[PDB]
Amino acid sequence: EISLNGYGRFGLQYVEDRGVGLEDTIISSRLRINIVGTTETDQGVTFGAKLRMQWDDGDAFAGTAGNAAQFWTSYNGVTVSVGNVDTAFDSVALTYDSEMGYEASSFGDAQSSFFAYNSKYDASGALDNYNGIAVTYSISGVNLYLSYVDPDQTVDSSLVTEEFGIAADWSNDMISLAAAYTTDAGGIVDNDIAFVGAAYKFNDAGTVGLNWYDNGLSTAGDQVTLYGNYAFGATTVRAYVSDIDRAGADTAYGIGADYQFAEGVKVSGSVQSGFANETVADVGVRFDF
Amino acid sequence: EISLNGYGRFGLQYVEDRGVGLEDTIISSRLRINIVGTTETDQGVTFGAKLRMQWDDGDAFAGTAGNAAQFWTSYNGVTVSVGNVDTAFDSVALTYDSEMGYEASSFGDAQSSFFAYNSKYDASGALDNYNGIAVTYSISGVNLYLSYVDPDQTVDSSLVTEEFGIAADWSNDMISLAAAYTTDAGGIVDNDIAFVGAAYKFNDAGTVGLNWYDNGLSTAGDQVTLYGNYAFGATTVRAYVSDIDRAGADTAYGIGADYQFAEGVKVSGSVQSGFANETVADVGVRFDF
Amino acid sequence: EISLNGYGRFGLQYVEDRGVGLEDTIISSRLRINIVGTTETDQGVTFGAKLRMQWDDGDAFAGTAGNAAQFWTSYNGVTVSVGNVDTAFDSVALTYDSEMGYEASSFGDAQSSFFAYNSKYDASGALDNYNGIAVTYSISGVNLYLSYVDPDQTVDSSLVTEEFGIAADWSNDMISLAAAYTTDAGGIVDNDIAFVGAAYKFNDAGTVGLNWYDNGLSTAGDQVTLYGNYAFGATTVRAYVSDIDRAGADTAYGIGADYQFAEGVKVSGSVQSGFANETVADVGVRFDF
Ligand SMILES: CCCCCCCCOCCOCCOCCOCCO
Ligand SMILES: CCCCCCCCOCCOCCOCCOCCO
Ligand SMILES: CCCCCCCCOCCOCCOCCOCCO
Ligand SMILES: CCCCCCCCOCCOCCOCCOCCO
Ligand SMILES: CCCCCCCCOCCOCCOCCOCCO
Ligand SMILES: CCCCCCCCOCCOCCOCCOCCO
Ligand SMILES: CCCCCCCCOCCOCCOCCOCCO
Ligand SMILES: CCCCCCCCOCCOCCOCCOCCO
Ligand SMILES: CCCCCCCCOCCOCCOCCOCCO
Repeated sequence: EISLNGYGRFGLQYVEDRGVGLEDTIISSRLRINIVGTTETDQGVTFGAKLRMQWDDGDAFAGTAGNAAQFWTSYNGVTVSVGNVDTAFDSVALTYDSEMGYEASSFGDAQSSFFAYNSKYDASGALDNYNGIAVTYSISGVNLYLSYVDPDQTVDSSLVTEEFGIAADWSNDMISLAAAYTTDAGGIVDNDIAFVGAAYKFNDAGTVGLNWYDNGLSTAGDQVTLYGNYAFGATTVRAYVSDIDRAGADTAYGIGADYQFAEGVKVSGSVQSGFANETVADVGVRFDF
Repeated sequence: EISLNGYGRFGLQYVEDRGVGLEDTIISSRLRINIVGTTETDQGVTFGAKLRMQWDDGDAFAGTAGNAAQFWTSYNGVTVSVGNVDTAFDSVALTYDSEMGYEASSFGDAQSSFFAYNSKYDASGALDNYNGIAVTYSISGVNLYLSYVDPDQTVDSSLVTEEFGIAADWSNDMISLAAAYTTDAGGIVDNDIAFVGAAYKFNDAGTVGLNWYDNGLSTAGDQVTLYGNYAFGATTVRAYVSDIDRAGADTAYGIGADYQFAEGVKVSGSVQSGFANETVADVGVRFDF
Repeated sequence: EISLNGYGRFGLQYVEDRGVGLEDTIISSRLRINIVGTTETDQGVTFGAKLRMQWDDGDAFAGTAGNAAQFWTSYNGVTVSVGNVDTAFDSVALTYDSEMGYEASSFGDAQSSFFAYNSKYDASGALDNYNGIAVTYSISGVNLYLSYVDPDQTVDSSLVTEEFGIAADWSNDMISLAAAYTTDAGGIVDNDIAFVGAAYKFNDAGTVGLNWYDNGLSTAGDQVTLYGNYAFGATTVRAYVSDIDRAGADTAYGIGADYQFAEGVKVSGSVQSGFANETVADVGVRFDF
């Protein structure tokens, strides 16, 4: 069986003083299509493969291609994936919950380098022999993630730096905890990164959270992001403040709102301020199909 | 929801004295697949996105890729589209009705340069930051089209030439009228083009029409195309004559026929003669799926 | 109507002493998706077109694109195809039946050069104007195949070498016979190749066969492959020995097994030895969807 799903999004993206001769505001858009092939068996083992075709405004050649494949096998809550896998640091819960706006961005997200599912081809040839193995296990409330990525599997191992990551999250109705650790993240020796986050659903409508990161070899240093959101019916308000160790850096912050127009149609906007005082704003829609 | 539709066509394409060392007759074919994602809402607003994958004989690398995305929002007969949009000059009725043969060609089509939906990627990088906005409105019988195309939206506007076009067509059971105007067509300063056409369904089986064009900065100058067609059951006969202002140019003309083999299967052929006395002929099939 | 089908496969691929600085064992995988558009008519003539998107580990740019189109028309058991066609030498029965392992490989396959359906684009530009015509006819038990491939249809014919091939196979419940002949195979002048094969289903569970090849201008010279397989329920055991004329060459051989895990899920493995004493082994799964 083969199924297609995806989303489209478009709106205005503003970055103050974007560049000399450049327009500060542009119409940023993305079309994403996922192609998923699945083979179910009566033994209870499911096999699957997926390909992604994603286009973003500004893409080279004004064209769209597929990325590298991901394959998996699931059985009893355990899933083993091979190829262009999802990594533990990128998969844990809470880590991206400060994001806002129609482009789901946040200066409060981790400021480190690490491997993650690649949505597109890479013209540089860097990903040509990139191959990962991932294992996930959902043990009611608790989720375990494990990933190993070999940036070039054809070359003798001792010559390449592989990334290994572990992550776990747990949640009940009002408290959520998450942690992750990755060594040689992004295939960079000694770029060991860590994450610890907690959230409290202090209501049926609101949640506040705190994420802490060890950004490894990043110039940002350690980071702390405090975020929260509150739902007033169909509209959700979001905000966050983030601080990094980098000497002289500013406190990043953002405020935004989401509006659930209909099932699968979300209108969002935000105004944010970065660590180097960058001012960014956006307003657009995302529709799922 | 995601739906796929498209067509395939193949046949013989002949151009007399095509070139030294070249074959005059080749097997020309095209495969077109449209991928459309739609999100309907109970509020009556529909959202959609589309991608096209088209291959034509002779395409570089013997491969097929997708083009740049188009997004739209429809509500009450009004549709607003963004990205790789359909333009007013290319969308009005009547303007392409002289076309014949399985490749739907005609020297009687406008001999000017203007932007239109891009079916494929562009290796030159010219379309990388190309973005348009289009608005259409169907007011029973009357159709309004509006388009604005910015060839490079990231660059300061005063530095780039944007194309703006307006078009309208109206029709009852036997008369049709259409007009269009585009300034800086194709992003070429002062390349202002215009179209005025009328058709008369002098029967249930036949129609004759007259299209007039102001080809802007084209060497063709003004143009007049007289065309007509008549249906004898499943077979339709077509013909046209076209004249351009260019000094020394010949009168272009063509004769062809269509045969509706079955629903979605059309066999067509034509023999045409161009403004520079080019002789072209074709015979093939188009099947829709 | 448009339908998608395909398969995914992954496993371990081992080649002893693969290269200096290289890993002998890698995780080799492939994702194949076929897009087929069909137009059925009440006259009993079916039209179709197909595109393939295939990705294999190691592919350049870590991306996936479509290949060149194939079109066809079927009526009363006769099918005429145009474009990226399947060729007679590659389509006859028996010729690939010695293949084993999850990657369906065999040193016993013909060691010659010939054209065949192209699953992917070609960055070299060699396939840009490649066009073939194929005709097949199924006359109960007997299958006829005919193919003509013009490597560059735009260039004067006398300047290019076209490939022409004929093939036929016949089978009843226990005996199968197949033969094929192709002149200027692969567009190489005088590279005339031939195949003759026979198989005997000496049981409901086992079959033994013998394939003989004239490899044309290949250094292999004539070749003989003796193969057989036997099914013990869900597991099938396979083996083959192959000999080529090339002076000093070793006898190639392989042993492998298939395990039908469920409908559409096959686990396979093999250990093989080549003509130059290459030792290869593999173990993986193929799942169809
Ligand atoms: C300097 C900006 C130049 C481009 C024109 C700006 C006005 C564009 O909006 C109109 C068309 O729709 C496309 C953009 O999406 C904007 C609105 O937000 C999405 C729906 O709320
Ligand atoms: C195999 C799937 C098709 C993907 C291949 C596209 C390869 C294009 O690059 C070829 C070399 O030229 C370099 C292009 O510049 C960078 C393009 O990518 C960047 C923006 O998305
Ligand atoms: C010329 C700039 C155009 C692009 C950016 C527009 C940016 C402004 O929108 C910001 C929205 O976020 C504001 C806060 O939301 C709080 C709650 O009230 C809204 C309830 O739906
Ligand atoms: C100089 C031409 C060289 C190629 C061979 C010419 C004969 C080809 O037609 C046979 C195969 O079908 C493919 C082409 O479509 C032609 C017929 O028109 C379509 C159906 O009416
Ligand atoms: C990103 C989607 C894949 C589209 C990218 C293909 C890019 C190929 O070009 C890379 C640079 O090389 C130049 C090729 O020559 C022109 C090819 O296009 C012309 C015929 O259709
Ligand atoms: C060697 C050249 C091969 C490719 C071109 C073939 C061109 C000839 O076909 C032209 C058909 O148009 C003729 C006029 O149609 C008029 C009506 O009668 C047909 C009714 O179905
Ligand atoms: C030197 C090899 C380096 C990579 C790790 C080897 C172990 C890999 O197998 C585990 C993950 O699944 C992916 C590979 O498929 C192998 C098993 O065969 C398929 C199912 O029987
Ligand atoms: C038009 C469909 C997209 C296919 C075009 C990809 C063209 C990429 O090549 C552009 C020129 O650069 C040469 C690349 O090196 C070889 C890539 O292919 C080999 C491995 O599969
Ligand atoms: C380190 C090498 C890893 C990759 C290669 C593994 C190769 C070994 O597997 C070979 C299997 O073929 C053996 C013969 O099968 C005979 C029948 O018994 C099996 C019944 O299901």
